[PDB]
Amino acid sequence: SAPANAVAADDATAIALKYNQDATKSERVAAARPGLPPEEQHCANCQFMQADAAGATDEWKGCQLFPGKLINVNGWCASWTLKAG
Ligand code: SF4
Repeated sequence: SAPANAVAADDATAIALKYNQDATKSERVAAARPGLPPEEQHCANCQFMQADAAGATDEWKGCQLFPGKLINVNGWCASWTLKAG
């Protein structure tokens, strides 16, 4: 269920991050960051992605240093880094 403080695909911060809510429609494949292959890359397994951030819902969690807002686990951004990679 979408929080009010959802990071929208079209968020200004999202744009800066080249975030997508749905990683299967991210440029992640083009970016092909190291860690794991692009299709496995999403906020779900992003290095400093936090469940602990409060406000976090069903699909929605705290990204790294994305204050106030919550990203969708299924999403991705240019900063994506594996949990220990
Ligand atoms: S840094 Fe990670 S958790 Fe945050 S938006 Fe990017 S991929 Fe998602």
